[PDB]
Amino acid sequence: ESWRTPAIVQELAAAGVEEPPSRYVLGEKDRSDELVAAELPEPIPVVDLSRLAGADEAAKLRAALQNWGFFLLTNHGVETSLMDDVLNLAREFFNQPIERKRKFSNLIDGKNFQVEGYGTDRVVTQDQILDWSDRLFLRVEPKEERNLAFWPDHPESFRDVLNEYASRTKRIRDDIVQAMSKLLGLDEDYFFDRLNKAPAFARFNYYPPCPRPDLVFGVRPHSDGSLFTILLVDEDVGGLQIQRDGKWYNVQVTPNTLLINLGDTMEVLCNGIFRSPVHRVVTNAERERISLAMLYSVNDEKDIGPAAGLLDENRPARYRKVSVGEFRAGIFGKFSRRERYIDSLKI
Ligand SMILES: CC(=O)C1=C(O)CCCC1=O
Ligand SMILES: O=C(O)CCC(=O)C(=O)O
Ligand SMILES: [Co+2]
Repeated sequence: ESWRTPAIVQELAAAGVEEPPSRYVLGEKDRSDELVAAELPEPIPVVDLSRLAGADEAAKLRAALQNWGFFLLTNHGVETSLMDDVLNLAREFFNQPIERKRKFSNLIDGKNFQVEGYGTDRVVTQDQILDWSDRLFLRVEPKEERNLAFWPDHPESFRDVLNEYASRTKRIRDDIVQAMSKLLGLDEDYFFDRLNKAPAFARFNYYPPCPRPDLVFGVRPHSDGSLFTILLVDEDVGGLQIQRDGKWYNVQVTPNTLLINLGDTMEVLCNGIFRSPVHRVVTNAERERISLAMLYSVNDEKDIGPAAGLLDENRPARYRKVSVGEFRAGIFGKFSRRERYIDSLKI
């Protein structure tokens, strides 16, 4: 009935909607870059966590973060029965009757929007184009601030399995941080002090099939605002596209592997040594696509700016140092917009 309450896309697709409603249809300029992406000209960066202390993988990790901003993590310790469980339980929640799922809506009373809960992202203006997907957005860290009213009670083991999966990726977070601290020549607890009691979120994305996969986005082109993201996809058939130098490339998170991409917070803190990739998801006609992304932010203690240990005489500050409040407002507000916030920091 109004633009502040957008529809659940899964139920639109399940209805057999003849064509995407105008609220999801892209403009002419945006539609010439999405229907076709190229393949990776260079093979996909892969890192083995079991030998990440070795000198060969560190060079592989450095090349990944400096040339692409993302990499596939293999041999990560997280058991496959756990990765399948958290994915299967996510699928069972999305396949519940809609009236059960609206109890966990992110529109409080069906009216006032908030981030946490089941739905889509914030609709700022009436003519804002919506993504062709829904997501279940939940806070996982710190545990004390967890709102269990939004954690699905059915299937009954969702809360325990998510809690168990989150602790496993948090340890992966700390192992990737220690390795990145060695590539930058910085001390470990520079990041850990900023990760202490820091926010972390779990985003369950559901990408329904679309009747016109050439007119919509599953998720808008964007870069994450976190420090970095740990992504898990359920039998990825395709859809994720990453941008480099204006050119879009297809990337496929193979099963049992975790994709880890850097966010905008890391690019500023490492003074642009490593990059934060702009990425998107495109739909297709037949099959739905489910992914879970673990987003790890920094706390609110230190300003968002290049690490002082990285600003020697040969390489000065390439970004401005900004307060944390001013940073999160820019990231949160520019997600629905075309321009990218972090570019305004470049000096
Ligand atoms: C933490 C933040 O970076 C993320 C969410 O807000 C929405 C999904 C994409 C990403 O931008
Ligand atoms: O669905 C994907 O493959 C990417 C996930 C993503 O971009 C996000 O949730 O921020
Ligand atoms: Co993303």
